[PDB]
Amino acid sequence: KIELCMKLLDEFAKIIAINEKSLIFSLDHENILDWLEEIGVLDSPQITEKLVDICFSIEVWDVLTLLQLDGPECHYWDLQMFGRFWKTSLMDLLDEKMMKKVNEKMGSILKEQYDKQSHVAKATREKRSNGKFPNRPKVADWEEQLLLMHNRIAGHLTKKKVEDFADESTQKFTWLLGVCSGQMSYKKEVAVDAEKILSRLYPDAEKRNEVLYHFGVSSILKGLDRPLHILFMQIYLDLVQIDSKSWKIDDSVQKLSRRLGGFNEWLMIVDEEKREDDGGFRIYIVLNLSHYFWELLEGCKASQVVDAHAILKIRKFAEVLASILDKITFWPNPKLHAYYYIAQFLEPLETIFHFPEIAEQNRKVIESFFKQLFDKLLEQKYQEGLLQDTKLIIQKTDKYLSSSLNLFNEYNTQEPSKIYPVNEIFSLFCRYGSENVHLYCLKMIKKSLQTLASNILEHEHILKGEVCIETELQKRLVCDAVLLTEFFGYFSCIYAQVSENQPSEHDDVAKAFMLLDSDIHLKTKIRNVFEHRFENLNSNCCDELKSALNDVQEEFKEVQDDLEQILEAVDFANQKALQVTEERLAVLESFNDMDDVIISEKEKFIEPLESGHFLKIRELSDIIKLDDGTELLVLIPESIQTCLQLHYMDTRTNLIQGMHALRTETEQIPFNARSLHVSGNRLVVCGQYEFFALRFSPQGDVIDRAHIKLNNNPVVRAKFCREIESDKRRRQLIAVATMQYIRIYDLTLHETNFVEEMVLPAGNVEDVEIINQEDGNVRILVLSSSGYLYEHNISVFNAENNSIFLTNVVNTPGMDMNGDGVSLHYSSTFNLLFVSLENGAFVAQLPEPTGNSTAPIYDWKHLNIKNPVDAWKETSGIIACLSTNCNHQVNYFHPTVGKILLQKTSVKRSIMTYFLMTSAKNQSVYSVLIYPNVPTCEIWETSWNNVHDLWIDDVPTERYAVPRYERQPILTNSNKLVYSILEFATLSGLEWAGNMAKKHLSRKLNHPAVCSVSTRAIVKCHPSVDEELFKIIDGAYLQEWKALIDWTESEGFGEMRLHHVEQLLDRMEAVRTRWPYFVKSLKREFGTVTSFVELMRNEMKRMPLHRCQMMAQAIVKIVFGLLSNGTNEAEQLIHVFLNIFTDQDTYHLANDMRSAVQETISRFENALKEEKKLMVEHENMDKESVLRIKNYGFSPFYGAPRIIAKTPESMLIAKIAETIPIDSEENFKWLEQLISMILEKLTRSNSTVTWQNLSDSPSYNLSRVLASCLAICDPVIIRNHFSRLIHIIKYDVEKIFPMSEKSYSNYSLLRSVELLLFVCLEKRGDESKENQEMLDSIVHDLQAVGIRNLCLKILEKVIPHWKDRGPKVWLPHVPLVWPSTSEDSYIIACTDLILLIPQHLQELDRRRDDQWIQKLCQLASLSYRQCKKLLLAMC
Repeated sequence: KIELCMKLLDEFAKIIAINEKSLIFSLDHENILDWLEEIGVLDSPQITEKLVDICFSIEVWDVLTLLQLDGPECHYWDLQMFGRFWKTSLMDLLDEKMMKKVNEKMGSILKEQYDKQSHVAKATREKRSNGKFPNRPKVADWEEQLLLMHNRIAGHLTKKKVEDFADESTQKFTWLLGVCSGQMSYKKEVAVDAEKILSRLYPDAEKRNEVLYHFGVSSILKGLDRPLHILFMQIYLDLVQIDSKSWKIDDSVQKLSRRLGGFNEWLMIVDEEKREDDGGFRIYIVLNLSHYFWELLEGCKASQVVDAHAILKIRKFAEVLASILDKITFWPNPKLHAYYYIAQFLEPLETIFHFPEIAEQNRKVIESFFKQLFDKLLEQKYQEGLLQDTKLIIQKTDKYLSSSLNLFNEYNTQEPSKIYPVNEIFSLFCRYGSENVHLYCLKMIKKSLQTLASNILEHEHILKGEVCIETELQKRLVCDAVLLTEFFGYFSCIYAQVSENQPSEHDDVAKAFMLLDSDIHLKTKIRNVFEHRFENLNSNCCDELKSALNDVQEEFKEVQDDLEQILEAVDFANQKALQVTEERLAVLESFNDMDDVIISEKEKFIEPLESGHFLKIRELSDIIKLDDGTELLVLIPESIQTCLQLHYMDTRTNLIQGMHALRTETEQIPFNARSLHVSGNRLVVCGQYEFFALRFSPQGDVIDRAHIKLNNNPVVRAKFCREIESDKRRRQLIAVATMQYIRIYDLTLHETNFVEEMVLPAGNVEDVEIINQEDGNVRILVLSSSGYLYEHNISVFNAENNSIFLTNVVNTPGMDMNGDGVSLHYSSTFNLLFVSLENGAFVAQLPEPTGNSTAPIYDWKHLNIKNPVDAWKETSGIIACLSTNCNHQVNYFHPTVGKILLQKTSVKRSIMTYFLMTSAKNQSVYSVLIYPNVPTCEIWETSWNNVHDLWIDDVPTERYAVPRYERQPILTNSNKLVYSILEFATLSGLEWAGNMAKKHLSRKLNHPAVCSVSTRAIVKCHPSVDEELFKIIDGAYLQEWKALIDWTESEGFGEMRLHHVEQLLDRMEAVRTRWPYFVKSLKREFGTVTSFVELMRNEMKRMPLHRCQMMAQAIVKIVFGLLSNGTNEAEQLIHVFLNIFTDQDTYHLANDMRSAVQETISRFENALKEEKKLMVEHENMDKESVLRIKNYGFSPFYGAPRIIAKTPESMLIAKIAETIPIDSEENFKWLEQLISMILEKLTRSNSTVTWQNLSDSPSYNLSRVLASCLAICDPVIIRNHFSRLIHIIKYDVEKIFPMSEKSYSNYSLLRSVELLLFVCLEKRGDESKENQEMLDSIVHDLQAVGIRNLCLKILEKVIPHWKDRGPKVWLPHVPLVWPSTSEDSYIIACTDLILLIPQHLQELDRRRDDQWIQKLCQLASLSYRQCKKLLLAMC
């Protein structure tokens, strides 16, 4: 019968715990203790357990009643622990703010559960409840019975005096502890009885309160095992923080763990069941407490005075953490983000190691902790769980299919930012690990290297960038590569910590010959790729470490073939990434037939990035690119409409930081601006009736302006024309639309005159598109009001007001349905035309032109869109447009092979404006939306997981802080792996490292770090500096130069090629230390030096006109060096160097090269003037302290002198370049040849080439370079060459004036004479005897020849023309910052020369003709300052 009562009371407890009505309540259960007395089983000890179970169930029922919740939607233990959470003395210690917080949170979750429920029980609850929390709802009748019998239970709970409750491991003891402190349902009599029995159990009060507190926290902890958990976590942290203020300095770790709950026993439960399905609550608690104490510690670090209490707190928590460290390793869930929390373990170790005493007393624990931590990295289940994780996603782009192996998004805001932070874990190992940890790690790496390499090579076909990553097995590849990389890096770091050799000779060679790019930029500390610090290593026990390292090195001999194979695969991937021509051709050709094209809206290729606060017609903002990578944003302000806002932003180091730091400027505009358009580098502002045009400089400063004022016909649209780099004739065509007509303005012909005007027959314009064909003809398509599309093409260009009736109509889209036309767009990259009408949109491929009389046939495809769309923008492969009937949605188009990806996005706010932009790091496409309110801007980006960058013409770059800042390509994971392999090889096996480094030397296919380690490896391989080392290096450089031929325009990447040529030009300098070897390499590669100079000349033309100065300087420097050092092709080399000036394809560049020479000569002086001073200081010094280089290359032309101090690296250089006595004089025979052939070129040049500007003529530049060269020769040389030049002049006057072929040659020679006199003038300061003798000889020669008479004859013919006939159009290129005809300019130039010559003759001749003064005064009256100064000097 006893078992029957056990079952009855158990069923009673279960049924009440679920709040379910049963017939038992109708009985008089208040005297249930009477019932048991009827049978007589009240003496049964086994029934009291079920009685206290009944009491517990009634308690949780009471908690449910107070909560006003009802229903068994929460487990029994949750509510039970929530009951123990109440007004019990555990919350006598809590403060008001946390009380408000917890009340608010439980109210919010209760309200959420409430609105989760249906209506009927909602009405029942609302009727039942008289108030919200914490007021108890209304009291019914049956709860009174339940409570009354609950309190009456106390009668059976006598159970003798103390002996029943002496057993601590009983349920009745837990109940007794619960009633003693604060259980609400129990009345005060029961509470005082419970307090009395506890006093009998524990006479003292200290242990009483200790066990009460421990029970409370252990209950709050044990309740968190079987899923409001976040709130309970938070209040646990709050209770711990409160209690931490009462910890004594002499407390034991066991007592402190007791105060925290059952902490030591809670974390020591290592069982499979506990690990399975746990939410990692233990590590959450440990990390939260550790992070709070770490924030406290780091806050106390910066203070000036140490706070004893805070230090005591941190110390006690550190002791606890040290005691428990060896247990927390087991808990991280392999199927969760185990590695993230493994990395997050950094703070507890930091605060443990802040105190050296704790770390010293706990050494074995720390070592075992780190050993298991490392063992976790190679465990199979952990790796499989990480692979199966849904947050591990590998980036996939269009060029690099998956070869980049990128797994980190810097702009992802989710909690697991770094799912696989192996580097942070290894850095922690390096920072705090001891010697034994390093030994274990080295052994494990040695064992695992071969398997890791084989697993990598299993997926070589996917490391080569041929296919993408699909399955979860293939992701293993990434989990290998990173791991392998880190292993090697770790090895290298430990080597640098334990071995001290520093040979200093390889560094000496690399510094002397400047083979390293960073050293070149320094001479014209560094941070390594892997940086780990060691703080717990002892140097007295190094030897065994060395042994381990040696073992690892031997392992490298067994795995080198696989490493070479993966290096080959990665190089193949890098080379393949830059070949995009065929993909683009296929994409463009795929649109030829409209029968095989679809529109897909299933792919989301644009995703939001971030909303920030940085700053009808919606074309109010646009962007312009600058040369140095900075960006200029132009926009129309709202407050003032008579100004234009310009913002300079620097987003090549970070987008967010770059947009934060803005440079604001205001440009005043005459009128209010309605619309804004930008093409390339110029912009058009559309006002009410007039419009404005601006053109900017490459530095971002405004250069050119043009204000144009034009029934009713206001301005509708206006846009520039697409410019072509191939078109030398740069026409600034702009099309302006008005409701009746289209006008075309050409800012290179006339500002107030339009080339053409076309008026619509019976319609209204809505949009106009202008297209610049390659032939030169310009196509224009205009969208009428009815929807008709009219196409015209222009072939002849004249600034004549012509009017045309538009009568060419193409097959209109949507036959017999077309609404009112809305917009037109033309994508030049894809050769596509978008037409947006009222009823929908259409796309077509622009067909080849046929004529001005017929009409072409268009094939149209519907874009699966109906609403009208107006504002269009285009960037790298990406088209965007703004729908007009709605103020929230944007549409994005991306054409792929035979399809057009479409995405329609909507934003919750009304949009003001937007603009597209290609990232300054060249890795994604951004779209910035500008709003009026406080969140001023939002930024969207191309989706990270699948980036569509087929049409981006650069590789990702960054401004890395090597503060020094350098533009370097992004270091992918594959290249990091390659660099790690190479560095480990240079450390371990030198022959293999040298053999492999010779393959990775091209700078256009490899990261700078890879090239640097390859050069270091090659240097180390050759210990004796010979011709072979420089032969290898300069062969790589010269092949890089030679490869420029194949990199034509259709090959794609344009900006990368430009920066690549700049890099080559910067690297050219270092050759000056090995000149004979470089000459030999040049001869063996190109055959002849003239071929190399021809290649440089060919590359000069392709460069933009405002950047060609650097390579002109390079050509001048190399030619001068070759001539100075002596070559057997001097004649042909000078021949081509001069032919550059006068050739049909290069004469426009003459003005550049002259300036280049005028720089080089100056640099030459900066050499010579230096060397002379060294001759002085060395006069009273030992002869064995300086050296003179006899084969200096072009070192003087670079400003470096030929006299260098005697140092070991100088000895290295002199061993190669040879030396001569320091006091040796100079030789200028090469200059003699240069001048002689320049003079011959001037004389034999073909004349009668008319010019509008004489300062840009080739012959003027040749004369100027002759003068600059003669300014440094020996005085006897000047005398000889000037005397030779003088006698070539023919002084016949009728034979040289008007137009004769000899006339222009004579003019050129006379100009040369004037320039040489100008040069000779400044030498009057020199007081040398030879200088005076040469000056007097030249003056006497000029007097004897008698050119002043010739000046009179020329002036006598010049003046009559001045008496007879004598008294803002944009340039094709951006301007850097009377007369009427060719004859008039020729006469002006003749006057200038023929007046300048006698003035210089008079000035130089420091030892009154009537005709002279008469002609001078007369011509002065006709004209000016030259005449006045000439008469003034005559007087």
